[PDB]
Amino acid sequence: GTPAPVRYPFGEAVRLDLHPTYAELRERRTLLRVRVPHGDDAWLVTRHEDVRTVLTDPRFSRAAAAGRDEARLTPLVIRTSVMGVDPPDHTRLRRLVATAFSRRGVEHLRPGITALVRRLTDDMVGQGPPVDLVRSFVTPLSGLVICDLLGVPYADRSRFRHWLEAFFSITALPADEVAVRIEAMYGYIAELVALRRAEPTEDLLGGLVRARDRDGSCSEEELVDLANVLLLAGYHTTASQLASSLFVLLTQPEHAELLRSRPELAPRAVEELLRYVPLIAHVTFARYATEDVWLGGTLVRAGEAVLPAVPSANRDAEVFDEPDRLDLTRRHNPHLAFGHGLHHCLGASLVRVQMEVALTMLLGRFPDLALAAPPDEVPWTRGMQARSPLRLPVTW
Ligand code: HEM
Ligand SMILES: CN[C@@H](Cc1ccccc1)C(=O)N[C@H](CO)Cc1c[nH]c2ccccc12
Repeated sequence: GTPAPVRYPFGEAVRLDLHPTYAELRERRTLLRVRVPHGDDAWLVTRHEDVRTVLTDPRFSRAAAAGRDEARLTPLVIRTSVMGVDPPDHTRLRRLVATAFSRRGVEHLRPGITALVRRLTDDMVGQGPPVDLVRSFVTPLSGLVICDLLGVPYADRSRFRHWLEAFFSITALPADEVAVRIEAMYGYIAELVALRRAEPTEDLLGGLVRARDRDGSCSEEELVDLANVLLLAGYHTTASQLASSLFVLLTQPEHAELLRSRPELAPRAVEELLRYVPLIAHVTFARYATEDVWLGGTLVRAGEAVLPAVPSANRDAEVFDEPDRLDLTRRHNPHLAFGHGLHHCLGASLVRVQMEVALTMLLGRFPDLALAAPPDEVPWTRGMQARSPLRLPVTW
């Protein structure tokens, strides 16, 4: 007899604020049996120590969820490519993109990103306040970076960024509208992969089709999934953390000017903005136990699902000194904004480089940068999986 399931999500995720139950649950050292919009009931994992465990312990599988009605907040189960398989499939698939995303491999992109940010703030200079930082800086920057690396025509952004938001939708779209766009995009990706047989390219997608076509290293659906997720995670998720990180600094401007006055702080400010800012609206993808695991006062049984509350982990007072204060100068930062262990975020370095350069130049070229509106009147996405302001008007 397991306890009565509580309704999760606890409520809408509002701006960057965290529901109070997360902190109560950490203090309790128990998991919470929850009942979610779709799929299985789960245990919600809130403590940094335990989200570490569920995210990478081998007794918690992420392929298991494919044989189940997966505990989730979206009406349709999303196909997560390398995010939804175990070894040996995860090792096979991740090997194909490991080096292009490495620290050394991403650093060779630093010129181009920097040239792209200069150009992006060149226009702002000429055009003058007010500016929506989202439409004029954040979306181009993460949109062009990922589209150049991956070979996806950024001229096509008018079409596919309609569909992109069907993968992120909790309550913003009906289940039939969700399924319609999801195939619209797979068709689009599947067509891109076709042209790369006709006419190979020198981008990351061009080599993935070579890898299937002459090494037989993946399935055609695994190739389309890997390609989808790499565009999903770079277009929207990168933009939302940067948008969100911009909204923080501009509402706590003594940190902006601290980072302004000390640019050598940039790698620290980037790690802290990944931790402080709750990008994940509620939880990350669920894991099913494959044998019996005891944690959070619970003997979680084989076949039962856990939901890792990454943003709660990152406020854990037993890991982070003063966890709900923004300390850009924090030196050691074992956060989980990029997950933990086996599925640790492939694009970790590309997000660091983008952020580092973007904050550094935005704050450098515009020493007067301030919001052009009351922070409470900045609008935020409603009913989506990643939290982001929809508009960031600034003046200088
Ligand atoms: C601010 C931007 C981003 C954030 C906050 C973020 C966050 C995360 C998190 C938390 C996970 C682990 C999920 C889990 O274990 O439940 C993850 C995994 C992953 N991320 Fe990201 N991500 C970002 C950008 C990107 C980009 C730009 C790419 C690639 C272009 C990317 C590709 C991936 C992939 C492929 C995985 C799965 C890795 C694996 O299964 O081995 N992400 N990310
Ligand atoms: C419970 N997934 C949520 C929360 C989340 C989890 C991880 C990162 C960001 C956000 C989500 O927004 N997932 C989004 C929308 O489904 C897509 C996504 C983000 N990172 C991915 C990595 C691989 C495949 C898909 C994604």
